Amino acid sequence: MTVHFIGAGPGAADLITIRGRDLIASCPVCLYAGSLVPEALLAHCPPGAKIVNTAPMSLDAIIDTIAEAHAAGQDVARLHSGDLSIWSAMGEQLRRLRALNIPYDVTPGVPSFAAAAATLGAELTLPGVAQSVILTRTAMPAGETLENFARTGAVLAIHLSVHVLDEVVQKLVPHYGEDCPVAIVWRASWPDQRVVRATLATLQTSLGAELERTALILVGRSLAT
Amino acid sequence: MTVHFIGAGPGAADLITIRGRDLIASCPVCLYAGSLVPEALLAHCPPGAKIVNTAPMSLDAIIDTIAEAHAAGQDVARLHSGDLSIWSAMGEQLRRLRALNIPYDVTPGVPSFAAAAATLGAELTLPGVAQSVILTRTMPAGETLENFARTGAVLAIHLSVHVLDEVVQKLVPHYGEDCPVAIVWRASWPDQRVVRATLATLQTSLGAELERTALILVGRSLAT
Repeated sequence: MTVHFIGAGPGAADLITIRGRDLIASCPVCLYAGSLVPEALLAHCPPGAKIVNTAPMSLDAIIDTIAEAHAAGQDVARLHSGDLSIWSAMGEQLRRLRALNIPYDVTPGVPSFAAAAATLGAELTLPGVAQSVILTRTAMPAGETLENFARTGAVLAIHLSVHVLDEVVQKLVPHYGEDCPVAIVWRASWPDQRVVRATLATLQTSLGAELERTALILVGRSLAT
Repeated sequence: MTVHFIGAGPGAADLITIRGRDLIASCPVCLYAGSLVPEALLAHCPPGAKIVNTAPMSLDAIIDTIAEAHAAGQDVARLHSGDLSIWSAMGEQLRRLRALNIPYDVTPGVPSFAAAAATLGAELTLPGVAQSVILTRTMPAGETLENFARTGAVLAIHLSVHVLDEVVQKLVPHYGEDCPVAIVWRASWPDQRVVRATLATLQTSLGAELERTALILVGRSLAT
């Protein structure tokens, strides 16, 4: 047996990869990270599959469940939302699996910044304007500061609490300017999707009625309309 | 009709999204950007499709071709490798299309950095180590090697094998000579090649150079 870590993508069931879909279809055990993974993907699980919601489970119980599948020789479709390379929390699971010598592989998914850019119809890189993209969130490691990032002029993709938005704006404005385009996306790709396009000066006044805490913000001239 | 911009992913045909494959299957015209789009995806094109490699074509030639499909009322699958949000040249094309009131949408794909990290079995963001990832290539004013390196973020750098020396020398001061690094050629392709090492030992470890370009991933979070 093998544990197959799978990037489920941003939310829409048709934005999983073909490989990921095939793997869900052929595993008798499926461990999935709660309602961030659309239940429509669970329809691909073969009959016979036991389906396990890891979201309210502890790290220890997740590993015990994988261990009992491993003892039974049963493959696992381990679904995380988005892509596995960023903010999946796959690493701590991998470290626990290497300590038990349970085999695993990784199938990449669509990251939410890509899904966000697609909904906006935007190429983030624009010759002359920006050729780089920085992915980050708001204890951050030593040199990982908004100012350090803002100095580059790169397109920024920041995962954040709406509660700290005011600080984010203050730190970016000296670098990018009052009038710099920014776009906020909530629940990218879900039926529920909301998209606000604004400027740094006008972002806070352009959040209307939307009460959700976490969002993704994209900042740069290449986000102009 | 619509022009459907589709992220083909890193190379393997099964790394396209469900939606992308379905869109290729439904478009009587397919404009694909070079042989970085796998043959196996082209086999999803419908019977009698007009299939055209856009890679040697100028922007005007690509737009003319699109206009021709628009006049016939024929959907276009515009396939680019990776994801369209980065280094796709979609932006210029979208501008020309808005000019002509030709409708389009965008389907995201899997970018190469994700594919490369996957074959390494790496989460790049690990608590207390790295919470940022910089996607760059070897340029606008502030986008220098030094300005990115001074942050300590994980770096995903699409580069020419020939400047690899120079890139390494500019990263050592910020990342340390023993900092983990990996080179990936042709991520997800049947012939993909990977070398994992350290900044100081990468060059002795290299071996066969499958292509003149490659993607390097730099940071402690690679192996830790």
